This record gives sequence, structure tokens and C-alpha cells, in this order.
Amino acid sequence: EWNDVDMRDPYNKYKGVLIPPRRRQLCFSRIVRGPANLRNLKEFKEEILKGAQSEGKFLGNYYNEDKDKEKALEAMKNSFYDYEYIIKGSDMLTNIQFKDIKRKLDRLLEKETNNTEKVDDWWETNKKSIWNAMLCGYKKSGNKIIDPSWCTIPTTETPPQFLRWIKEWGTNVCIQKEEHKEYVKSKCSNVTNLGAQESESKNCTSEIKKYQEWSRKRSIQWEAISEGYKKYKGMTNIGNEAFKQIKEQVDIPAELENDYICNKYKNINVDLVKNSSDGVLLPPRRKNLFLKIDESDICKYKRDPKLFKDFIYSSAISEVERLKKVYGEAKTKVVHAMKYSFADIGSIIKGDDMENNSSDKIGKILGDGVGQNEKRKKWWDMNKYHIWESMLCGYKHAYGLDIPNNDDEHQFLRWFQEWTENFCTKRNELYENMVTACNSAKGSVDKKECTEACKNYSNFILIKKKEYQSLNSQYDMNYKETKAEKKESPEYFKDKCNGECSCLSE
Repeated sequence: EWNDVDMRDPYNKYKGVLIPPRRRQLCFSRIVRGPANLRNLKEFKEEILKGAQSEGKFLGNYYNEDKDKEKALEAMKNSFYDYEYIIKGSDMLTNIQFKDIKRKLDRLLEKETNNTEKVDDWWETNKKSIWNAMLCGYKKSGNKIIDPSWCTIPTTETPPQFLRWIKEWGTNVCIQKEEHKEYVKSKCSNVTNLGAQESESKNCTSEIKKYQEWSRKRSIQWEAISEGYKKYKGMTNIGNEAFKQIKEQVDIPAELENDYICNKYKNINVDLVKNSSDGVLLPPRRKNLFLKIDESDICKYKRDPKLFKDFIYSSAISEVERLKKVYGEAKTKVVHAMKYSFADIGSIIKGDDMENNSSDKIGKILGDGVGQNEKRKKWWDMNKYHIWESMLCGYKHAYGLDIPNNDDEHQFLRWFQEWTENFCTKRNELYENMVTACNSAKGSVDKKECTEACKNYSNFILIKKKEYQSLNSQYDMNYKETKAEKKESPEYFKDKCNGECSCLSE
């Protein structure tokens, strides 16, 4: 059981240390101390060896109790890490006299003012002895790295003790969280079927709710331990909120009744907007999209998908970098352009939209179908999340989080919505320019600047019909019998914005 107070009381240091439930209970065969005054260097070494052998035996018995495909190895490695910390603490731990008195007696008996190098070498010798305690054990008896007639794992080098403790705590907390998630997902897995009533399996939700609060108890506790580490360091989610929140799978029945990660983008480092249109218009981004065909990596994609993934990552990073440098400085228009680029990339990578090179690339990489891109959809979602995190890091570094639901809509419909938005922006800009140009001004015209001011707007409106013509063709795509119209087209345009379609379809 998670006994926070039970450890806090004897610790008397306020540190938030919580051992796992399996590592906490005990094996009672071991005795805290045997002989009272029968203490000698050789006798003390023998007693420590016996304790280590017994501990290994109980670890093996527990692993046999588990009998898991991979949990056994994780428990084995954690046991070695914990015992290594205990043996080579070389500092103050939660031991009354388990190490201090032994070290004092060893230093007093070995020689007058014995050095700590002798104790360190003795500890390393004990580690070697615990490694060799198998005594050429049979392959069947012990489970280790599988080799012909020799099932053993190589010795693991000891990293820094501070980093080693950080890693052990992280692995413990993670393993706990995956185990809790597996337990919650196993039971009450099916919620879509007969999930209208919460009382049918409400308990399961309560369980996750309990887990949720337990997760909270972890979070603060984790923070506490972090603080302690800050003191001792003296020389598929978006952020930490996901740890406190619960998976979306439970949201269906749950309806209401420091910067190390951010440095990965840096570690992985390495006129289009002002172009004027001259039967289908060319979008400013898709016209100069970075989708160059590389025939030198065609065979590599078939041989090692890893190279293809690395190429995809590099291309995405380069495209996002060039886009951010070419956007400008205005926050709102820059974010709108980023959303437009994201929609364009999602559409292109789905293999659904007039481009032959993209279709050939998709076919060569996987030979995708006409419109089946579920794996492509998930890949696009992951790439969008990665690009969003990279852009957040870039913006934070340049100037000192969750993706909005507006961009999460269908890419095909969002693409027309963003056309409507940019058309409205252009209309407003032209209106303001024409009002400011010569509105205050009044046979032959005296100022030639405004002779071509308003007319272009009409020509632009003519382009509108062309777009409307394309819109008409787009309507033909929606006019199809299958899902011909979920809700009326002009009213759909009006309601497709959260206040941004007031100037749209007016």
C-alpha cells in the first residue's frame, strides 16, 4: 500500500519519497542483525555476502511470482539499481546504523584512520561477488539474455549516483503509471456500446476518477522530489497537464452531469506571400511547397524506413523554418498563415487532392489508396503536434499551448473556410485603401492615382466569381448524393465561424 506517512515519519526529512508497492512490503527471512559482538572484517564481509545472496534469492522468488514477458527483466534491473544505490551510497540514507557503523568499524580495524578508497574497492568487490553469485547457473534456472547454452546479461556500468537515482525514480513512476493505465483501460473498455447511461458501469469511471486523484497525488509528490533533487544537484501528450488529466477515451462517459525536451528542435536543426495571381488559382503556399522529388532515396525508403522517417522529419523542419522566416512579424496573420500551411500539408499528404509528384511519392512510399489514409491521418496528426511544439519553442525563444479546435476541423472544409477568411481580409484591406486614397479628393481628372483604384476591386470581384465558379465546382463536390448537405450552404457558411464569418458570405 502507498504509505506516505509511514515513510515520512521515520525519514523525518519531509522528502517526498514513495517506494513501489511491490518493493515496499518485504521478505521477512532476512534479519536486521545476528550476532551481537561477533563482528570482524571477515565476519562482516561474510554477513554482507549472506545478506546479498538472500536478497537475490527473494528477488528471484518474486520474479517467479510475476512470471511476465518483460516485467521480470524490469524488476530485476530495478533490484540491481536499488542494491547498487544501497551499497555505494557513500552518504546519508534512511539507515539507522546499517552503513555508518559498518564503515566506522572497517576504517578502525583495517588501519589507523583507514581511507575511503579501501571501502570503495571493497564495495566494488561486493558488486562483482553479487554478479558472480549465480555460480555458473543453468540457463533454465535463471532468465537472462538468451544465448546458445548461456543465458546471462552483461554487467551494467554504474552512471552517476544522482543521475542513477533520477533514472530509478523516473522508471518507477512511469511503470506505475503504465500499470494504472492498463488496469483502467482493461476493465470498462467498451463504453460506446450501451454507454448512454453512466450508472451501467459508473464504478469504472469512479475508479479512473480515483486514479485521477491518485495521479494528482503523484504530481505534487513528484514536484516535491524534484525540489529535493534541485537541492542535491548543487555542483503522446502536449504537456504536464496530460499527467493530471485523463485519456479522452474516458471523456465519453465522463461528461458533466526544465527545458530539455524543448531543446530537441534545436538538436534536430538542419517572395511568395506578395505574389499576385495572374481556370484554377494557385495558392501562395502550395505553389512553392517543399515537396522536391528525391530519386536517390527511393530504394532507401524500401530498405530502411528509418531513413525515410528522418528525411520526412528534416523536410518538415526545413519547411516550417522557411515558412516562419517568410511569414513576417504580425502574430495574428502569421498564425493564420501557419494554419493555412498546416491544412495544405495535411491535404497534400493524404493523397486526395491535381498534383502528380505528391501522388507518385505517396505511391512509392506506401502505394496508398484513393482516399484511405487512416495511417496517413494519424501520421499527419503526429506531425502537426510536433510542428506545433517546435513552433511554440521557437516563439518562446524569440519572445519571452493546446491546438485550437478551429484548426482541428476537416482539412477539406477548413481549406475553403481559410480561403473565405483571406478573401475577407483582402476585401477589408482594399476597402480601407480605397477609402484612404482619395475619398477627401474631388472635367478632366487631375489625379491619375485613383483612375485604377476602384476598377481593380471590381476585377478582384470578378476573380471572386472565378473563385465562386470554383466554389460552384466545389459545391458540385458537396452536391454529391452521399452527405449532399448536412446543413444549408449559406447558413453553413454563416455558422462555420465562431464570429469570423460575419464578413463571409454576406
